[PDB]
Amino acid sequence: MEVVLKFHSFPPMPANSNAKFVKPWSEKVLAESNGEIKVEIYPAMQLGGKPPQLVDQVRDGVVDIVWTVAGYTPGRFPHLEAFELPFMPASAEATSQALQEYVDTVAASDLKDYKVLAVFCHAPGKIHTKEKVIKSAADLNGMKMRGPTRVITKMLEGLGATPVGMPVPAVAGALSKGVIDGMVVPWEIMPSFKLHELTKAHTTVSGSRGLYTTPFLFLMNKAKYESLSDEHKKVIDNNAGLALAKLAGQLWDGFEVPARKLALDAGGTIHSLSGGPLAEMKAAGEGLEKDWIKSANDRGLDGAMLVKTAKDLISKYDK
Ligand SMILES: [Br-]
Ligand SMILES: [Br-]
Ligand SMILES: [Br-]
Repeated sequence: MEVVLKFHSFPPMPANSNAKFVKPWSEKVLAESNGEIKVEIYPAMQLGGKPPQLVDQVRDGVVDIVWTVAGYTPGRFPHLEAFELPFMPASAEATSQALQEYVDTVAASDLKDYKVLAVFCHAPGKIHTKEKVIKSAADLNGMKMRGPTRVITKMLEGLGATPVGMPVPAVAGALSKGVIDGMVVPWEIMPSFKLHELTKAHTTVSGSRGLYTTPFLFLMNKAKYESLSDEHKKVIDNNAGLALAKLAGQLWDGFEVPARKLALDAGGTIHSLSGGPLAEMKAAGEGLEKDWIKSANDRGLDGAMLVKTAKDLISKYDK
């Protein structure tokens, strides 16, 4: 029997998460169910609401599937904050597998009200400004810098910037209107919003750990999943879990390449921190890590254990 699943997300249709992740995912699900499981894709919040509401919509069955950024709803998924800490991430391939095993084990309570398809992340984000090259933390002093989540905006404050939080569709307008001077994002999301034309100076870090990442949630309504036939359940589950997280991370590592090329072809510079400037950023990061452990403790979680577990899972998959 045929079944229609409503997918909802915030980026426009050409963004990688839609065109190069959810669309081919839905095509595989269609092929492997012999045309029976039909995902209808609604990008750009085309079923109503604002990006932070995607988790409520999928939890309550307003829609059947969403892709979103966990930290767009602050405090709702506290375990996952550990993966947002400064200099936590390796490749998206390694860090996404770590995220999924984390969610399958010690962080499972965060997502108990949902059917998890995968939890994964982008390649470590970069620092973008209109024109000023960021050579060290001091260059961020007085700069109004966007981050995706409260953890990441606190990283930015710890580096000396004036933090501003917002979902990514708001960034281009905030840049054009002077609300922000720059932002952190991975390369891959930028062309969908013309962000590589609005910022020409870009900074990354050298070494084995990137600046930050933020967890993505790819989720299905639990009641809808439970209503599927055993046969349809197996198609979904064959396209879910650790193998999907790994594939997603591999995809997101690759997405950086064409997007970086667009940004440099548009006249951008890319500078990589090392040495003293990098060490200074990492030392600042350690402070936010310590503060996060306290914050996790105060919310009833073993912050120190969670940070160790995250780090050990990232190294486990860093092959
Ligand atoms: Br600037
Ligand atoms: Br928005
Ligand atoms: Br780069």
